[PDB]
Amino acid sequence: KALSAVILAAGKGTRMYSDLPKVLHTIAGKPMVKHVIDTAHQLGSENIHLIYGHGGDLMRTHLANEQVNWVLQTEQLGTAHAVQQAAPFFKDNENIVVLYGDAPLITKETLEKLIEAKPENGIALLTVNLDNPTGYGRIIRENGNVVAIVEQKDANAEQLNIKEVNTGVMVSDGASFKKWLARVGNNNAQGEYYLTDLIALANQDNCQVVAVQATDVMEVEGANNRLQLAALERYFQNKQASKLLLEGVMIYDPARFDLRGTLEHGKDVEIDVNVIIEGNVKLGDRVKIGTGCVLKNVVIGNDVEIKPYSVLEDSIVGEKAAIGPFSRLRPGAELAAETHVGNFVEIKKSTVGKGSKVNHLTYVGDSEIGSNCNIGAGVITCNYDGANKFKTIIGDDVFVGSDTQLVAPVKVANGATIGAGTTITRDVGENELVITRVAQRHIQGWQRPI
Amino acid sequence: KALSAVILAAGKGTRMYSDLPKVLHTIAGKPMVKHVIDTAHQLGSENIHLIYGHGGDLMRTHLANEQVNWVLQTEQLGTAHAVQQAAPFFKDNENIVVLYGDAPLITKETLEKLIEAKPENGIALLTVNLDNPTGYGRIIRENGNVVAIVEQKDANAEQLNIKEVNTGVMVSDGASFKKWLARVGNNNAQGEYYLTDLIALANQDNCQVVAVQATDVMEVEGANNRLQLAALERYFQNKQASKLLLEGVMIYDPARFDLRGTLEHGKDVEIDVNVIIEGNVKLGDRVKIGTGCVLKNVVIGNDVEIKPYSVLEDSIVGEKAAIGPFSRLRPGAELAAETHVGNFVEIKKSTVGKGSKVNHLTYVGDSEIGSNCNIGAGVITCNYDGANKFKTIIGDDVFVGSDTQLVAPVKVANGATIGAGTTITRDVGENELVITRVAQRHIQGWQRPI
Amino acid sequence: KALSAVILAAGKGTRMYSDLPKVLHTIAGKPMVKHVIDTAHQLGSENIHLIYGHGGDLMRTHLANEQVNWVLQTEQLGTAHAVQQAAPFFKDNENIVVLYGDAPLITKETLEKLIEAKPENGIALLTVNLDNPTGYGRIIRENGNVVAIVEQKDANAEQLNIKEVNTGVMVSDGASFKKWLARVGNNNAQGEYYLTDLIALANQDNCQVVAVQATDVMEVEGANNRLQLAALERYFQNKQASKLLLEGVMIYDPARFDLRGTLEHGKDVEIDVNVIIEGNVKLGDRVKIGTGCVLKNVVIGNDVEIKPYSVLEDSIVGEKAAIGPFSRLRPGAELAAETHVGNFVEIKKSTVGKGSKVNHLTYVGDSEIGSNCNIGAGVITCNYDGANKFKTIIGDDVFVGSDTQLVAPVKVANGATIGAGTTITRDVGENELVITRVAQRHIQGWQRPI
Ligand SMILES: COc1cc(C(=O)Nc2ccc(NC(=O)c3ccccn3)cc2)cc(-c2c[nH]c(=O)[nH]c2=O)c1
Ligand SMILES: COc1cc(C(=O)Nc2ccc(NC(=O)c3ccccn3)cc2)cc(-c2c[nH]c(=O)[nH]c2=O)c1
Ligand SMILES: COc1cc(C(=O)Nc2ccc(NC(=O)c3ccccn3)cc2)cc(-c2c[nH]c(=O)[nH]c2=O)c1
Ligand SMILES: [Mg+2]
Ligand SMILES: [Mg+2]
Repeated sequence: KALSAVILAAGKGTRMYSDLPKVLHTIAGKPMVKHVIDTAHQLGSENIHLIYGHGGDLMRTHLANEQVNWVLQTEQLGTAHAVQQAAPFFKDNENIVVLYGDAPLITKETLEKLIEAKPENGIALLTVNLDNPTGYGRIIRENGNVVAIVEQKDANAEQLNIKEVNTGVMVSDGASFKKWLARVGNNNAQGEYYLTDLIALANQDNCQVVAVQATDVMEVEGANNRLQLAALERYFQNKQASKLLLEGVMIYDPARFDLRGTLEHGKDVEIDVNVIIEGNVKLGDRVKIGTGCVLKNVVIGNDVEIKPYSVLEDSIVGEKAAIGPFSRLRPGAELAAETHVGNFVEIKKSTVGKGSKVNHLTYVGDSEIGSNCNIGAGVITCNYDGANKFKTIIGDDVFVGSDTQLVAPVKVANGATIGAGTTITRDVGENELVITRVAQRHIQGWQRPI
Repeated sequence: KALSAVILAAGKGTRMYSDLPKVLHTIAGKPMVKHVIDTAHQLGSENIHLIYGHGGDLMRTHLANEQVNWVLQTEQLGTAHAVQQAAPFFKDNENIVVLYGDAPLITKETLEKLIEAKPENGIALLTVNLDNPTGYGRIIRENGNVVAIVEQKDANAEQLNIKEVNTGVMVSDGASFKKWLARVGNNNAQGEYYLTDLIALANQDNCQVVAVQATDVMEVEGANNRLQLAALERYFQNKQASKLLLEGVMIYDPARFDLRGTLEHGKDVEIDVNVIIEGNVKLGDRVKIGTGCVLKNVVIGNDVEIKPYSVLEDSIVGEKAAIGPFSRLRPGAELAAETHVGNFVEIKKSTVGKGSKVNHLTYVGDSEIGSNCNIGAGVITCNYDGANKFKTIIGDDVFVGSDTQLVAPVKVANGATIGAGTTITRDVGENELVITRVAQRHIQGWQRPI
Repeated sequence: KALSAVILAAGKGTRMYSDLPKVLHTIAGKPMVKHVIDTAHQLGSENIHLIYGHGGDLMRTHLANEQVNWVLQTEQLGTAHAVQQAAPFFKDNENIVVLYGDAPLITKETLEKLIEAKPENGIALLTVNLDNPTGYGRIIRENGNVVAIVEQKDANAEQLNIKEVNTGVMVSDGASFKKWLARVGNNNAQGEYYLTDLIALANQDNCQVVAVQATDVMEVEGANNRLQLAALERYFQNKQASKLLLEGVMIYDPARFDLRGTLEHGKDVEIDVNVIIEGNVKLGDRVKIGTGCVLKNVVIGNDVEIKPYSVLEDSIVGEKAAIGPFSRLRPGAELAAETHVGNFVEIKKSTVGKGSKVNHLTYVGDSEIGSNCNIGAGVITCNYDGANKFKTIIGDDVFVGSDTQLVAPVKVANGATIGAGTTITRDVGENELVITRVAQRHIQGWQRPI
């Protein structure tokens, strides 16, 4: 049968001490709630009902593009009251999974096992074993089925030793949710309508409640502060790195590796310590990444070596190219195959042709460089004052001498040669040699003040 | 009643294999003994008696500014002999706390609980539970009070299983210290006068010895080598990062964060992995720090973003400024609000006015730059040979073309425009345009040697 | 008696998902098998028989210089079949130790204890205790001697609780290996000739099998995938850092330190977080290394400070020199005593004389710089097009003004002074002052387009 998801995300998150609502704080560069919405989407949810309240405006701006049904809960009357806000949109013959925006590491595989175990007209309750279950609702099984969730304050000596506890995550059909939520009361110390009470209501109706144990505790762990958030981040990062290592990526130290998006990789990829991968990154075969690199939204061809402390963003690098150390690729940098980018070099919105080298103390911006060019140390592409970034065009096999200024708009045709310390403001012809005529004063017997 | 502290710091620290005495090795950029002196100061100690011996000269130069009473112990005759060196300066009606220069993580909160529990004319002994208490003096309690500290070699089978052990940290009044220290003998295998013996002496006098358990084992842990020192450092760093995370600082990875001084922060501050904070650092609201940054004695206004691999020292940064990646702020760098400092840029002892940009491959030293200036790539402020760093003055709304040399002493007035590749040695007037007249040799049909 | 070693290294290593055979994947910059060959060499092995099969060509190219006897096993018929391939080369009266190319952390000290315990005409079997010994061959001792290795599938309830397990590492004389290997059968579920069977064969001959327990489990741990390889790497790195810390090296964080070769050090050396040491590195006394540095095949004299994010390779640095932050030393960089190399500076195959400073945005390549020179910001050594890296010679006490281009081949004699923004193509005489005569157009009342 069909499936829809409900995500609780109305929490203030007071203990984060932030202007952001609780669920917008990120895990691996992504808001906590976005992990949940994506997991719900990978399950095949027709609808994803997002229960929101605190920081409504911020939720809407940060999650504007999410395919969710925005359900405002004006008052936090309890988790059952929150689910009931979305209940008029539940299809009677569809399954509904209840998730929490601040417990983001819940897996598609655990939820699939939970949905699968759900008995007809009953509930599938997600449970977990804790070494210290103190404070949590103990799961009581009788004839294999969950008969009660016994709270810490109510449990007897024997029940206190039960390690299996309630996570709040559950699956039931829409009609059963509509029916039971209308029957939840708030007669307890907190005066709240608890979704927990649906287990007692199911048993009252002689409907079966089946327990499904989660793989890891960290999957159901919520973050109430930035310390807990950091623990979720380390667990998530270690999980991503282990999957990569088992896929054949040589990550020198999985404890000093960060993936904040997606990684597509070839075989024999080597990633040194303190590397950060952001957005959508694709590495070809035998790519080597040196210590301290940051790759954001990049495409790296086969056999590329990125030497230490290189920062690349919205760039493309061709096969056998050599980058770094200390290279900066800014958005629009397109390096063809067998290119060379060295230390203290900045490339921005420029194309660099096959075999070309830009190895030292250079700025290349809004330029087109052909194949087999030699861009000398200290070369800078610049503009006139009041200009609107006008473009530098360099053809094939051009030599640009050290410390030359290329003043855009300007073209340098194939095979041209530019001498060191030149100011290029006018177009250079095919095979034109341009050298600066220097005037110098020479004074003999100049005794230095030493 | 009043309080004074005694700190034992006469140890050679042979196993550190250093020319430094034991207590001068640092934890979080601060000598071990300095943590103890600061803790003693935060308690409200009138006097802090520093027992020193080994590396006396080095102790005096490294701790010249400390408000302590320098007490030389010429021979290490034991911990009781060391305390007795300071005993003539103990006030009879003041409390005395005994601390160790090589056990630096002892907290003010633990010591406050220790002082509070001290019975009149008695001792408050600091204790700790160990999973493996092997080698340590077992605490024997009878009617709630400490009757003996039983050494490993003397303990019976039942006593060997006692997990509560002696830390050496204790509080008593000055008159009781004077009285008991004069009664300590050295009749034992080591021939030393042990401060431990004061517990047996207190009981002999029918004075009460009360045990106070420490929060963590690491608080009372001593460092005898650099491996143990490193373990204290990791524990201390993790403790600082957790406090920050609970205060609302987003530290991406607390295991890759280092605070070596003090941090003052606003709300919604984000600190990426491998960031080092040194000296006195103040961050405004929503400051973002990219991976690999080093901030030493800096003030950062609200909404500043520091991009990866930026190194800042003795600098001030105004609100909404953008720094890095690969920026270097040296002492005296003052960036006004909404400024821009980019890759491979070095700023030293210079002021940079509101909205001004210095985005590439530039050195700015001993300069004053006004508001809304554009400092082109490759611009360098320099001096003549034999000069004494003479100062560059740039007014408001100045354009400085790429690869220009500003030869100090020199002034460039408001609205001036300097063309690329210029050598400025003479003052530039308000709205003066200065461009280089270039001479070039152009040779057609120059076939490159390829 | 004499000793020879046999190393099993014929494995495909399918779960690494690599084009490399299993044993060539590195630990601390060295192939797994190379650690084993080096350990075997430090024991005093006359011969090291390398059993190889999978990726034969790659094994031979990567280990071309190893003093081993290359033994091809065309089919993996079992570990006993592999050892038997080398058995015709075993001396009857020499000891033979059996090692595994994919279990690289085995120590010389453990193997020495194993050889020592070997009874005449018997076997010394290396064993280890596991908390969970599930799947491993349980060691059965009777009268102190190993009577059987009981496999998981065969063990009774009582035997399943035995924590002591077989590692596969063993020592026996050559004649006993020849005799027993010829008697190993393949009658088991896998149809393989197991070296394990030699224990049962030894007992059949009334020869004694003595168990020797390894120091750590990690010493005998094999790597079947890159995740396991990463765990071996972390254990190895932590082991190297602890030895260094106990030797007196101040490593700020041993969890963020990497040694991939050898380190020779003086006293009071300080190494900050995220430092990588590669090849053969020698540090003098009181060397300080800032965060993020990479030192490969370097020699660093006493009292040198390397400031953050500096990358050095095949270089020599004299005493009291100051390097970084953001410095790049490329192969052949030789810095004399009391030199200064600053941010965004690249030195390649050049000598830099005593007291000389190269502090900003500079490239120095194929140069000889004398003593007490001042190399201004933006200075670049370059060549003509079609040149073959021709060399720049700078004498003593030379001032080179900011943004000067030194066009090789060229000499600048003692005491010469070069003004800022100069192009040097011709030799400069002793005490010659060379300054650029500039031509400039000055336009008054130039209103900027703002
Ligand atoms: C952040 O938005 C919300 C979150 C939650 C919530 O209860 N989240 C949550 C649930 C369970 C766990 N689980 C664990 O941490 C756990 C469980 C078992 C073992 C170990 N750990 C964590 C977070 C409830 C409401 C919400 C409440 N009340 C209302 O009225 N409206 C709402 O939206 C809102
Ligand atoms: C470094 O200067 C000194 C230090 C100490 C000293 O004993 N320090 C110390 C004391 C206790 C601990 N505690 C633990 O490590 C511990 C305790 C319980 C559980 C776990 N860990 C550590 C260091 C004693 C003298 C000194 C000695 N003798 C003299 O004659 N003069 C002196 O100054 C000098
Ligand atoms: C990689 O090359 C090989 C390796 C091995 C091999 O068996 N290696 C190995 C042996 C023991 C362990 N030990 C553990 O992991 C361990 C043990 C006890 C406790 C904990 N861990 C690890 C690796 C065998 C052959 C090889 C096999 N068969 C053939 O026919 N030819 C060969 O070369 C080849
Ligand atoms: Mg320049
Ligand atoms: Mg120039």
